[PDB]
Parts: sequence; C-alpha cells; structure tokens
Amino acid sequence: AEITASLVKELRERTGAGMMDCKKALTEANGDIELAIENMRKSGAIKAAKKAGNVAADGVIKTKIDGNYGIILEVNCQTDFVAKDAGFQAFADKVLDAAVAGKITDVEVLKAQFEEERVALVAKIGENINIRRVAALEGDVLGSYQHGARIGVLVAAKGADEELVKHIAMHVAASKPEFIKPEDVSAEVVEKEYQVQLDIAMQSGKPKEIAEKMVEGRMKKFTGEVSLTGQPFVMEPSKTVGQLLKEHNAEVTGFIRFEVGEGIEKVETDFAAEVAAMSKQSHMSFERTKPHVNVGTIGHVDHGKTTLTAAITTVLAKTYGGNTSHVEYDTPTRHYAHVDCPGHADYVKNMITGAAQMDGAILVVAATDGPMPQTREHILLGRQVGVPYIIVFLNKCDMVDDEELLELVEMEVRELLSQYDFPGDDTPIVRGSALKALEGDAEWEAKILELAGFLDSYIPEPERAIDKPFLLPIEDVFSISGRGTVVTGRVERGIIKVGEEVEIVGIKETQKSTCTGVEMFRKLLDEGRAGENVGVLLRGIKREEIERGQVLAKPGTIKPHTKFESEVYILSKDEGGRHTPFFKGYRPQFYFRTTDVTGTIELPEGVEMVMPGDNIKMVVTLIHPIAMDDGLRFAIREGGRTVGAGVVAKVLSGASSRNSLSAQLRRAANTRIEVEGNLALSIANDLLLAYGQSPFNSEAECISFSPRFDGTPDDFRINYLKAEIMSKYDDFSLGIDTEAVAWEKFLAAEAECALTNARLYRPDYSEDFNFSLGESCIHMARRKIAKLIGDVPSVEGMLRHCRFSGGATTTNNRSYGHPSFKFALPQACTPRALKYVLALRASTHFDIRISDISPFNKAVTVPKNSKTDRCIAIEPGWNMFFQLGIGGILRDRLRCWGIDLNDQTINQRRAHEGSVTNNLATVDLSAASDSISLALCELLLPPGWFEVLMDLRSPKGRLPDGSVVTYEKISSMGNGYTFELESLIFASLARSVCEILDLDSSEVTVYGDDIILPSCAVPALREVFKYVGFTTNTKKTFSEGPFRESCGKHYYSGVDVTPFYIRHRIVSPADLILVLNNLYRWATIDGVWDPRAHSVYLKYRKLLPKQLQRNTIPDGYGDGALVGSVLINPFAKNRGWIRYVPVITDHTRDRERAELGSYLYDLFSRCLSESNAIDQLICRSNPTKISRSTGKFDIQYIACSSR
RNA sequence: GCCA
Ligand SMILES: Nc1nc2c(ncn2[C@@H]2O[C@H](COP(=O)(O)OP(=O)(O)OP(=O)(O)O)C[C@H]2O)c(=O)[nH]1
Ligand SMILES: Nc1nc2c(ncn2[C@@H]2O[C@H](COP(=O)(O)OP(=O)(O)OP(=O)(O)O)C[C@H]2O)c(=O)[nH]1
Ligand SMILES: [Ca+2]
Ligand SMILES: [Ca+2]
Repeated sequence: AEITASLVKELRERTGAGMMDCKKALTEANGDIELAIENMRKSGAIKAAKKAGNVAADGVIKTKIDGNYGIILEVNCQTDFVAKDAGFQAFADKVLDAAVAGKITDVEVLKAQFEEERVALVAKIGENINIRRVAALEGDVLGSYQHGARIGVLVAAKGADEELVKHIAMHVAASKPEFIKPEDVSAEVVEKEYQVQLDIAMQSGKPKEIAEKMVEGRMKKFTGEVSLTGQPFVMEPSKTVGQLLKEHNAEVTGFIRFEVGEGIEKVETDFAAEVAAMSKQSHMSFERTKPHVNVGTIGHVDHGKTTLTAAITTVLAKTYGGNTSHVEYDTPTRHYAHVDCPGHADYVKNMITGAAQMDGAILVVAATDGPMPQTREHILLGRQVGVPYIIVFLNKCDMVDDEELLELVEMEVRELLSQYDFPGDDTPIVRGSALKALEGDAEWEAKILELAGFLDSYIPEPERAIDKPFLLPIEDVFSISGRGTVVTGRVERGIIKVGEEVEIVGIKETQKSTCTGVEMFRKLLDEGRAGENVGVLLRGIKREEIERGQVLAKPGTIKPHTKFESEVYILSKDEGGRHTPFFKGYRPQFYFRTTDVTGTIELPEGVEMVMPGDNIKMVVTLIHPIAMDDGLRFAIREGGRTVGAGVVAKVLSGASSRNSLSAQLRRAANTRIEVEGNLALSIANDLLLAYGQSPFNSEAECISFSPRFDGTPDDFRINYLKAEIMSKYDDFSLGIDTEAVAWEKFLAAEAECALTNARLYRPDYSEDFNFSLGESCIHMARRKIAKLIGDVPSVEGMLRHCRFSGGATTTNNRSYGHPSFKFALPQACTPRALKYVLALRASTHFDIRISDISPFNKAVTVPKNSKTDRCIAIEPGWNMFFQLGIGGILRDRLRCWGIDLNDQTINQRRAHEGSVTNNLATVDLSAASDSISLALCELLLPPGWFEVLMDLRSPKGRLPDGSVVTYEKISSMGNGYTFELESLIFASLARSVCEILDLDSSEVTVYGDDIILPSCAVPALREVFKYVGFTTNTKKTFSEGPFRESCGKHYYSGVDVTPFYIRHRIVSPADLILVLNNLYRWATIDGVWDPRAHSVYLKYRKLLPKQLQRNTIPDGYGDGALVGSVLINPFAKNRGWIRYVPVITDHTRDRERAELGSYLYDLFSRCLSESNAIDQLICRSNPTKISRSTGKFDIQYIACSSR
C-alpha cells in the first residue's frame, strides 16, 4: 500500500471526489479527516479551472412562475447523463428557486452567488458545468411550457387564461417564433434585406416593379412565418396564432424560449477514426460463419472508455490475426462490433431505430475516481434499454497502489449494479489499464486479453435465425390451378420442410394448414431456410382467406395481438419525418412486417405534445390483430411516408370526414369545362400578352416560331416559352398534317442505314496515302469498347438483367402489358432467339412456352409533335426478355465511363454549367436510334457481343400497311437495349474524339442521345458522326451562345428556362388543373408569383367548378388538385394529426390477374433480389393488381404535410 | 403506344 487498510473508507462518503484524490489529500494532511476536506476544498478550483476548456453542449432548462412573475434558466453541463442525475438536478433546482426570490436578470448575480457551491459538484462529478444564462418575463396572466428538460418557454399574455397561454407556450416551443408580431422585425434587418433580394431577382432580367412586387410578397412571408403572429397554430394549423389571439380576446406581451446548447458548437465526435487516432501511435512500432456480437462501451467521458476500446483493438491484433461509426475486432472464436454510448437520448434513438443494438455493454470506470455520481445513470441506461449483460472494466489501476482500494471500488460498483437488478455479485470485473496496454506492456496487455476472454464467455452466443421457430411474413397469395394455394415471401427464421403443419396467423381467426411443397423460380425444394425467398404451397386453405400481412409460423410459435406498449422514435424534419408536432389523438399507420395497419396511441403520464426528433414510449392499440412478440420492429407511417420507428416492449391484452364533400368533388371532377374555341391557345395568348409579346397569329404560328437567343434572361425565358408552349399540341386541325410524315421519316432513316451499311463494309480505297478521322475513331472506339465491355456478355450479367416488363409485346397489347401477362400468356420469339428461351426453360421447372417462332416485330405509331408522329417497334416478348438483359449489363459497364443512365440529373447540371461556362456543348442527333446501322455496330462491338445482338434483335419489320422491311439499322427504339447501345456507341465515339484532340475523355457524358462533351470537340464530333451514318441536328445543338439544353432542362446564362407544353385539348377540370399547375411551377419562385403570369392564372382558374378553385395541395403531390397553400383548404380534413386533402384520380375498375403468371412474376423477381441510420429495410414490394381505366374521375383522400 |  502507501498508508493503511481502509484509509478512505469514508473520505469519499463525505466527499465523493476521486479515490486517489483521497489517498493523496489524506497523506499530506496526515490522516486528518476534517483537514483533507479543506485541502481539496480550496484546491478543487484548479479542477473547475482545467474544465472550462471542455465544451458544454448538453444540460437542462428550468422554469418557475410566481403568480405572474416567471423565470427561464439555462444551466448546462456537457452530457445527457449528467443533466439527468439527481445531483445536477438539485443544483439547478436551488439555483432556480433562489431566483424567483432573488429576482435576477444579470447572470453574474446568481452565478458567483453559487460559484462556490458550483466548484463543489464539478469536483464530485467530472464535467464542466455552470449557469450559462438567464432572463425573465412579467405579464398579466403568464405561463410556461417545459418540454421534458431539453427546452422550455416563457409566455406572457394579457387577456388570456389557463388552458391557453399553455397552448401558446407549447406552440412557441415548437415553432421557434423569433418575434411576437410581423411588424416587430427590425426595420433595419429588413430595410436592408429587401435591398439584397431585389438583386437576386433584378439580375434575372425582371422589370422594376415585377422584382419589387415579387420581393415584397416574399419578404412579407419571410416575416409572418418567423413571427408568432403569422404562424399556423400548432394545435390548429388551419388558423394562425395571429388569428388565434385576435379571435379569443387576448394578445401576447412577450415570450422567452430557451433550448439546451443553442449556439455552442457540440463539435462533432466521430468515434471511429478516433480509435485509430490513439492507436496509430502504437502501430508505428475459411470460417466466416462465425457469430457476430454487438457490444457497447458506456462510462465517464475520459475514464479511459476511448482509450480502452483503443487498447481492445490493438492488443487483439498484437495477438490474434484480425452502425453510425463503429470499430470492430476479432477473437479466435467470435466477431465483435463495438459502439460508444455518449448519450442516453441518443442511444435510445439508435436502439429503437435499429441502427445500433446491444448484446452486452461494457461499463468503463476509472479506479482512481471510482463511480462518479452519474454512474447510477449509466447502469440506468442499460437497464432502460434492457441490455442483457454488463461487463466491467476498471481503468487506470496502476495509479492506485493500495490494492485494498481496487477491491474497494470493485465493491462500490458491485453495489450500484444490483441497485438496478443486474447481477452485480456474479458479474466479471477486470482490473487493468488501457494506457499502458497501448504501450505494449505485457503485464497490462494480458488484462485486455482477459476482458476479451469474457466477451467470449459471459456474453452468450446470439441465437441464430436458422435456430428459431419457422416463420414467413406473407407478401402475396395465389391459387395455381391444380397445384393449390401458394404463398410467397422471405422466410424470416427457422426452417420449413414439406409435410410439416404450419399455422397461418395474422388478421382473422388464426387458421392452420400443412406444407405441400417449397420452391424457387428454378429449383423445387423440400425445405425453406432462413434468409431465403420462396413460395410455399399449402393444402385445404383457399386464397380468399389469406391476406398479405399475415405470417406463416410453426404452430404456437407466435400469436395475434392488437395492443402493446412500445418505445418509438419520431423522425425529425431533417430525416424525412413530419415537421409538425402531434398530440393526444395521433392515428397513423403502423407498418409491421409487410403491411400497414392503423391504430391509436396513448401518451404516458405528463406528456401531451410530441415533436420530430424525440423519443417517446407509447401504448399502441391497433384496429385489428397481427402476429407479434417482444422486440418486434415497426415503422410508423403517413400514407407511404415513414415518420417514426418503434419496437414492441410489452404486449397488452385489449378489451374529420366528408362523404358529401367527397361526392361534391367527385361530381365537379366529372364535369366538362366548356368554352368557345381553343382554350389551350387562349391561355398561351393571354400569357404572351401579360408579358408584352405579340400573340400567336394563327394555329400556324404556334408550331413555326423561332426564339431569339439574345437579350436578358427574362426576355428570353418567355420568348422560349412562346416557341415551346404549343409545339406539341395534338389537336390543331389546321394542317394536311398526318403521321404519314412519321413513316416518310422512317423510310428515310432506313434508306440511310442502307447507304452507310454499304459504305462502311468497303473502305478499300485501295490505298494508304489517305487517312481519315471517321476511320480513326471507329478504330479507337472499338478498342475502348472491347476493354469496357468484354469479349461477350457474362452469363451472370445476362442472368441478373433479363426480365419482362412493361407494355405491349407482339402478342400482348397495352391491357396485357404487365410482366404477369408475359409469364402467363405464351410470348413470340425470333428464330435466332430460340436457344435463349430454351436455355431459360432448361433453367426452370416452370413452364416456358413460345407462342410463335417468327422473325417479325410491329412498327407502329405514337405522338411526338404537332408536325410529326414517332414510329416505334413492339417486340416479340421473349426477345424483349433478353434485350433487357444486355440493356441491364450495358447499364453497369457504362458506369465505368462515368455514364449513369438512371440519373438524368448529371446531364442537367452539366447543361447548366455549359450555360455559364461555354466550355461544354449540348449536342443532339436527329433520327438517333434509327440511324445506328448494322455495319457500324459490327465494326465497334466485340464479335461475341455483336452476334448476341443479332440473336436478340428483331430482323424483319411488319408495318400497319401490311408490307415488310428487312431492317438495315440494328434496332429501333422499343428494343430493350437500343437505348443503352446508342449511349455506348455515342460515348465511345465522342471519347475517341477527345483523345484525338487532347481533351479529357472524362468530359464526355451521355444519356441516350443527349450528349455533352467539351465545346472544342464538336466540329470533329460532327464529322465523325457524318462519316458513321448519323446526322447531327444543327438546330438543337449548342456549342456557343448562352443557351444549353439537356435531358428536359433548358438553361440560359445559368437561369432555368425550361418551358412547359400543353399537349392536349383541355376538356376536363383535371386537364385545366394540370395546365394551371404547369403555369404555377414555371412562374413561381418559392411560392411567390410573377404577377404578369399570376393574372392569367387567376383568370383561368375561374373556368373550374368552384370547389375545385379552392381545393389546393402542396407541390410534389401530383396534379389532381391546384398547387397552392394546403392550410387554407376548406376540404382538407385533419384526422389524428395527419391532414388529408382530397385529389382527383382516374376512376379504375378491377380486372382478374393471371394467377399463374402473377406468381411466376413474383418468384422470378425474388430470384432477381438474390443477385443484388437506416430503416427502409422494414418495408417490401407489392402484389400484382390489374385495372382498366374508365374515362371517369374519382376522388381520393391522400396525406399532406403542412408545407 | 413500345424502350429510359
Ligand atoms: N422508344 C422510344 N425511344 C425514345 C423516345 N424518345 C427518346 N428516345 C430514345 O432516345 C433517342 C431519341 O431521342 P429523341 O428526344 O426522341 O429525339 P429523336 O426523335 O431521336 O430525334 P429528333 O431530334 O428529330 O427529335 C433514341 C431513343 O431510343 C421515345 O418516345 N420512344
Ligand atoms: N428512353 C427514352 N429517352 C428519352 C425519352 N424522352 C426523352 N428522352 C431522352 O432524353 C433526351 C432529351 O430529350 P428531351 O426532349 O429534353 O426530354 P426528356 O429527357 O424526356 O425530359 P424529361 O426529364 O422532362 O422527361 C433525349 C433522349 O435521349 C423517352 O420517352 N424515352
Ligand atoms: Ca434527338
Ligand atoms: Ca435529345
């Protein structure tokens, strides 16, 4: 030792400071008990001193009101756990009570008055704490709301009562109103804020008043919303607080709102590379089945917790060979993933959300200080979250010589533990140091190895999924003629062999049956094992008495319940969640395994509001049963949107609306808007005029107007609209205009592939003298293609990418377009394509039948402009099945050239850049995917690929005119890979032009035929394209000037000038609503109208049935309602804190789906899956449902968010 | 009325 036995046996029982701060202040005070007290008392200030250098992010807020004098107080510490401790409560309680009396407002007054007592705890605890600020408020009838402890508010209101200033307090704490009234705002913060926005918009070319008018209406909101007055009342967003006041009788004199840690920093703490940080200082000098265990580390800030998981990692490496920021490390036996629990409220979040589950905590306490008062709250957390086992590491022991004190704290700790029902007597506790464990010190190196040895033995092997009792959440149910009723889904746990009896429990009287079989798309099996997607055939049960939502379990394994208590986390505004709080009523959907189900929730004691971002326990009561057991995760949703996660804790026992409004709307919907002439056009003209431009003279002008690419952005923007807005209208009658031009154009493309097919298979000028650019790019391109693409399409690629999808094939029409009707009905197929089908058939035990074995496809016709149609081709369905495969593989391979064909996004930005910069061109080919001749493909593609492309194409054509074509081009759009093939042809050529000119190939980007490459590359690109068959559309290709367009977006000197198109005779309210929304979106800046267009909007809004004039939805929710402000929608129906606005939909009618074809589509699709801070992993993908579109409209009520 |  260094003293005697228990020399500190009560030198902490009156202090609570460190152990080696009592074996020290009691050695230079020679066993003087009441001396050491003052040696540390006036020395406990150098402590609090060495702490103000530690950021104090966490803490608590307190709130007291004396008759009508109230006070709000922020006394913050630096941790979740300290803020909730018994002590740090008492201190701020008193410092608060001694403030009503001592009516302070100067922080320093109460500060120093306690600065004594406040260096008393800091020492006892170990955290930089203090009283950061204070203020107070006096009014007539004033009140407060205290949101747990994170945040509190003070409201003073004249003319208000008890259940009102409370509600105004609750609101304030939600909507952080930076002012009491719109007019309150600093006529400086705004005299000059109207002088900065006026440039944002006057630079866009907007005329004086237009920009003014616009900036005003927008500054007008910029205040109302940040002002208690112009804020939608949080318990009634239909009306604003402003109106809530004036309406009751009262007004509000003032408010204070405090939130723990406002404007501090909280400087991000990344736990991951952090371990690496301490470790790098000491780095200087088969069987994968193994169990995966999760542990967490929880203790006092730098009691070594950081260093210990750092020591854990290294010492494990020095011996053996081996979410949201986590470090892993290995044992000869098992694998560990380790997290830190820096916060309570933050750990719970991560545990309800599933992002970080605990199998066993390891509590970390330093032996020189022993348990800190707040260690109670650590064991508490584990207790609350219900961490099954806790292991304990005593850190930094070497600095405690009297081994009597080790056995002391060890005993101290073992007490606290069992105070919260953990087995504190029979729990392992290693005594060691991480500090010298890093420093290679084998003596303490072995202590780490010891703790580990426990992670091995005391935290038990987590029960494997395969080992639990079988269970399969039912995604879908089918009746297969002669095979019987089968269900599909993924087996969650256990095994299911054929013959066994299964229980089908879920939503009705749990029923029972027996497993007839088990199969995948290719294999037929006799057992289904955990993690596998299968179909399971039953007997005796019919498909009308099974629902999706139900599970298929081993009998007695699970049971149906309707009520449970649970721990849920509501997502924040930031994380996709709601952006409004909810209260007593909340009635959302709880999505369980594979289905939404609706329920009511009841808050615990003392809580009546809930906000995005906050944890919360609630007792959920569902509208009908669902198999469940403790620990079952669920999502909480609002019409498809996830807004919270949750886990069932304990399961209990279990003991507004508008139908004439619905009909009123339904009827308006089904009306015809009626007028004299051409409304579409009339709208365009009242628009052209409202912007001071000549109207279209005649239907003739609409489709024959060329914009001027000069002048201000504003001047051009409408000028561009004027040339685009009517360009696609399909109902001008005025023209000898047909689709005969479509076939003329088509015959011309063929005629061209003919030419270039001849020219390209014949480049023997019988000479060398002459070297050509076209020739060189083909050669250069071929070589890059082969390196990107391979010799031939990997069986795997072809295997994971072939699929049915979508619309017509040679055998099915629009009505039978769905993938299920492609597996159902026999599909055509090409002579050359037969081996693939037959290969597919040898591939599966299901039926794969060719209907016909023809070489033809159907050229047909769809709309394009007013001037011309577009011919496409409808392919033999089996041929399609395989063209999607190569299409799918080219789609990946293109990624390596920086082309991403899913994301038109990247081609739009580069269009916007080209737009200010002028260093990028946007180029456009004319009859793009009709000019790619056979010859050209064959020069460019590996022969293996080209063969396969010839196998998979449709060789011959079959026109409406009954005639024929033997295709000269390789393929027509309609073909499941011509879009990716044309992308790759175009990219490869333009990249070659890049090298030939010393430009960076990575500057090339391509989506279909929308090509973007450096502006210098274009004249060359032009010539290459001419050589290889293509014709570049000089009109739509821009390599200079202020204009660029790519993939739907059109830019002018960087301002978006993308137009909108009226494609059709507007006839139904929906038609009009749609045009009026396209107007809205094209003429609104952040919800604020250009007034030139606003008048025209208002004018034509009056053509709609009245109810439809005021029925508004937000943006992003479609077009069956006018886009505007949802909080002033009289038909909006708030129902359980989710608001529902009704929108127009197309009335449908159900059709029989093909049971067999829909089940193949399902099983084939699960086959597709196995070849490919988050909880989208809680939801599935849905059953096949067919419907026919009647021309009538309906009204559906859908979920909206206040903004 | 296909392919993205
Ligand atoms: N099957 C099909 N493919 C299309 C369609 N639109 C674009 N693409 C694909 O991208 C390429 C065509 O770009 P487009 O915007 O249609 O222009 P284009 O019709 O070929 O020629 P143009 O410049 O004369 O309009 C080829 C084709 O595979 C379409 O409506 N149907
Ligand atoms: N595969 C396919 N590609 C298309 C289609 N329409 C346009 N594109 C492709 O995008 C390129 C740009 O043509 P745009 O006329 O600006 O229309 P968009 O690309 O469809 O724009 P948006 O996002 O609004 O749909 C041409 C073509 O490659 C289409 O119907 N099918
Ligand atoms: Ca084009
Ligand atoms: Ca294009």
